[PDB]
Amino acid sequence: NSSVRHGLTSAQHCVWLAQQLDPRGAHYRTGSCLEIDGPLDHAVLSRALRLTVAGTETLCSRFLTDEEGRPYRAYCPPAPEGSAAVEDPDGVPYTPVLLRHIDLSGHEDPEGEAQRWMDRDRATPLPLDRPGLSSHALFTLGGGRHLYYLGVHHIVIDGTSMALFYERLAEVYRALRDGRAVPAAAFGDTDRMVAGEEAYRASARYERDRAYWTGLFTDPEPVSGRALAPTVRSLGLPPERTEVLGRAAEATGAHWARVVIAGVAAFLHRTTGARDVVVSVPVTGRYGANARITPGMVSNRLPLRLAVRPGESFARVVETVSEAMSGLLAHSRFRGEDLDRELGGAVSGPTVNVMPYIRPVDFGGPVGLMRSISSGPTTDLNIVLTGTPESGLRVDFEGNPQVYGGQDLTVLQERFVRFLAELAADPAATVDEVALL
Ligand SMILES: *CCCCCNC(=O)[C@H](C)N
Ligand SMILES: [Cl-]
Repeated sequence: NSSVRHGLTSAQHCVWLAQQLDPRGAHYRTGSCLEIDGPLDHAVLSRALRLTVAGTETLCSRFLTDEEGRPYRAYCPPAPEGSAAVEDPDGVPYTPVLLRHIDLSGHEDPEGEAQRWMDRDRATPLPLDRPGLSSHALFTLGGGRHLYYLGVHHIVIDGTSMALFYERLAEVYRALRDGRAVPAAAFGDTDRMVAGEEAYRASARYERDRAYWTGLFTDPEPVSGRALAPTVRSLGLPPERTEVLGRAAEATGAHWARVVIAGVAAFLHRTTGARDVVVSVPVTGRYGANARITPGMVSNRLPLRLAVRPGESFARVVETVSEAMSGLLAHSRFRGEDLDRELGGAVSGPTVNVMPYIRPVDFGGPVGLMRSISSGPTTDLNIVLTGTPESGLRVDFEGNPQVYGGQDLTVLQERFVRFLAELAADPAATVDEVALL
């Protein structure tokens, strides 16, 4: 139904408000891609995309305002497959669906050229009142290799949902190629997920969480302006370099993402001398079965306050992270932006985003591996990891361009990785004694 006014999630309200401060800006454009190791049929994949979008409410939506100016979400189905119509018979715009095909096979540096293309696209503003807030391109790179680019407005798609989209696209593609019925879209309902958030705000737990978070930061100013689209520098680490993180996880008993967060806390402590370190951690903000399967934007960012005292081993820092994360998860439903609103002023540190495992995407032979292009805007620094210690990592340092140049990030990144690796190689060692020239 086209006249129904859908409620925004908390995260979507937050993005909406931020967008109004810079109406024509592109700072909330984000993107990812799949590096695909075998040939795909663009014509079939284009059909697959239309069908994928048609069953993904968030990729069919536009944002409008009531008379008070308050936003709501409106659903705009695409036109039927084959149809060229732009509006339905009642004047409701159809969500356009376009899969660009960019053949770079005869190019000197297909990869580099595709990256420059994605960066140009990420700098393109998408007005929120026009349905279909995404941008798609299939690159042909020669040798039967492809790149699928998914560019979005952050208000419609979070990191979790990117994986949901890629899984669904491939599933649809496989069916179309096999000539099977396309399996039914098994996505959840955004309205129910929003209703869940509303129930939480109305519940006692909200006040408990509020007390908890205000309690922890009643007193600290963030240490290194507006949030801007980052300059992104990316570093590939093969398994030979990353396996050590897995060994550190095994030995400390902590998940490897915690080892990385401990690593960042250690790095900040050594770089700046502060014992009161803060890093921000994204959580998915998805609670319950329906929410876990609803493409959309519900992610939350929460500050992690970590005491790093002199003489401590790296294993002790991992425990500090563990202790702090336990509190954060137990009160995870409280919105980071509401915590900031309460405290006033500017609380945050570098975002440390260790993305969860995503199985390689299967197109029926060809296999797609996901990599981040830009995860979101930043006042300072996002650290984004994709991969696993066993399979290798991609490490992205995403820096506010007023704060960092590309070269600053490369140097920072290289120093951090070498420091993390040596910490991980011996968690018993005192952090302060670990040589970092
Ligand atoms: C005001 C909206 C919430 C913050 C936006 N979230 C992100 O940028 C995530 C970390 N990619
Ligand atoms: Cl996200």
